[PDB]
Order: sequence, then structure tokens, then C-alpha cells
Amino acid sequence: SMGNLIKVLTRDIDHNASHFFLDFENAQPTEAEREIFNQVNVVLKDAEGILNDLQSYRGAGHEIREAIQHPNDENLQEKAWSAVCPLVGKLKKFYEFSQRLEAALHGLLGALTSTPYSPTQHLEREQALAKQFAEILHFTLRFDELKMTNPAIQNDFSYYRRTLSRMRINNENEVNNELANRMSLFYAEATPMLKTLSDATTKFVSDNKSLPIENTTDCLSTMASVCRVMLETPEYRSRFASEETVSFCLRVMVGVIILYDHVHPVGAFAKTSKIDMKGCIKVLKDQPPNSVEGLLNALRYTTKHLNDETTSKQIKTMLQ
Repeated sequence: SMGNLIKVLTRDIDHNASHFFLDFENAQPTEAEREIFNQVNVVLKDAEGILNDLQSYRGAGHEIREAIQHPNDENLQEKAWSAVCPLVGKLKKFYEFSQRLEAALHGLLGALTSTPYSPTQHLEREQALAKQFAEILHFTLRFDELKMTNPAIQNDFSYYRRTLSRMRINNENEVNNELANRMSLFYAEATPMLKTLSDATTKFVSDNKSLPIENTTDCLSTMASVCRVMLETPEYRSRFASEETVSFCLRVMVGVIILYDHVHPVGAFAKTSKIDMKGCIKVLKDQPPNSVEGLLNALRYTTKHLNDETTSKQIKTMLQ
């Protein structure tokens, strides 16, 4: 069923491009998937809009530097303020969309990690919900890759917090200090959406104490092995791996790996891990370097157990 699971996750994504929501007629969920598929699909419909706003994030570095250069010129102070406020509005909408990702993740984890079935049978039984989980990770990695290449995001928000505080001394859709602190910890992360999704998966394990942990962890490791085997085998590469399919699976694999490393007690690098770390890193290495550097940075920074003394030197040196 390893070939079937590949045909399930990599199904109808070639003719698909940049769309994170699943077509209802194409995915064809079962009766037991309808109430969750509908909820998750609404969040996935907005994921494309969130990602497009991040691509259009030009930043206010030019106006900020000019205002700081001439701090007595009120026209330049208001020109920078008029430019950075709609951008902080976008940053506000991105962080609030991260909270919606946590809700849609618990609906998927709640169904894909039931007590009786195995991970392999869950991805085959609840095929539509398994596709949505991969699409949530797809957007998560694609969002965090843009954030890493856009240094104006943290500079715009830091200048906002400095100017706000001291403007409401000297001088509705405004941001409060309580929300700003959570946004600052959000954008200080190398992978903001993935860190959030990582905590949400840890929350799911704690909310379901009566649920065994491998029902969640082996679901992530199965998805990692489905993507790894598809990408590393040429027999399966000439059958399924295309431009959009490889880029999709590369990001689904890195997503579940980091989730696994935070939820699985010993991590994804220990001897008892079920993720082929060397094989997953190698697949990233055989890819063109520029298109995967964001994913490699995720495996080097968002990881919990990478720098452990129990962790191997081969992968440690593999990620150098």
C-alpha cells in the first residue's frame, strides 16, 4: 500500500497549482469526513489570500529610514506612519490566520488519529482529510519561506512598536501592547507558521491523554516516509514526481518531520525515531540548492533535538 499512499497524497496536484483548498467533487470525502472537510476547506480557501498578501508585502524601509534620519520633520514621521500602518495590518491578519490553522489542525488530528485504526489505514480511510493535512503543511512551509527572505517584516513591526508607544505620549484597527507581544514572539521565529503548528500538535497530544502517542507520531512519520520514498525512488519519480508534486512533497515532508521532532519524546533523530533523517536530508540535497534553502533552514533552526548529544554527527554534518 506504499504505492497506494503515494497515489493518494500526490493525487490531482499536478493539474492543481498554488491552490491549498481541495475541490469537493475531486477529493470526494466520505460521510464521516464531511463536517471537518468543510471546516478545514474554509481555512484553506483563505490560505491562498494570506500567501498572496505576503508576496505583495513591500515593506516601509524607505520611509522608516528617512523619518529616523530627519526626526524633527513631522511630514516624514507621518509619511512613514501612513506607510507602515497598512503593513502592520497585514502582519495582524497573518498572525490571526495562524490561530485559524491551529483550529483546523485539531479537527484533522482528531480524525486521522483515532484509537482503532492504524496510521496507514487512516490515510487510506480518510483520504480527503489526509490531503488537507498535507495542504496545511504546504501553506505553512511556503509562508515561512517568504518570511525568511523578507527582513522588512520584523523591521516594520519593531518600528511600529517604538513609534506607537512614544506617539501616544507626545501625540480602532490599532494593535494593543498585549497582542503586539504575541506578534513579536511570532515574527521572531525563523518559521512562524511551523512553530505555531508545532505547538498545536503538542497541544493535541495533551488534550487527548487517553489517546496513545503513536497514533499521532506514526501518522506524521508515515507521511514523511510516503514523501521520502516518492522523491528518492526513480521508478516512482518518473510515475508521479513532477514540478509541482516534488515541491509539494518536499514541504509536506519537512513539515511532518519538525512536528514529529517536537511531539515524539526522543525526537526525530534518536535511534527509535521512525523517520529516515539521512534519507530526508539527502532528498533535499539532491534538489537544486536555491529552491530548498528555506526548508534546510527550517530543519536547522525550528528543530528541537538537532543539537542533542545523542543526535548523530552524520546528519549534523549533512546539514552544514
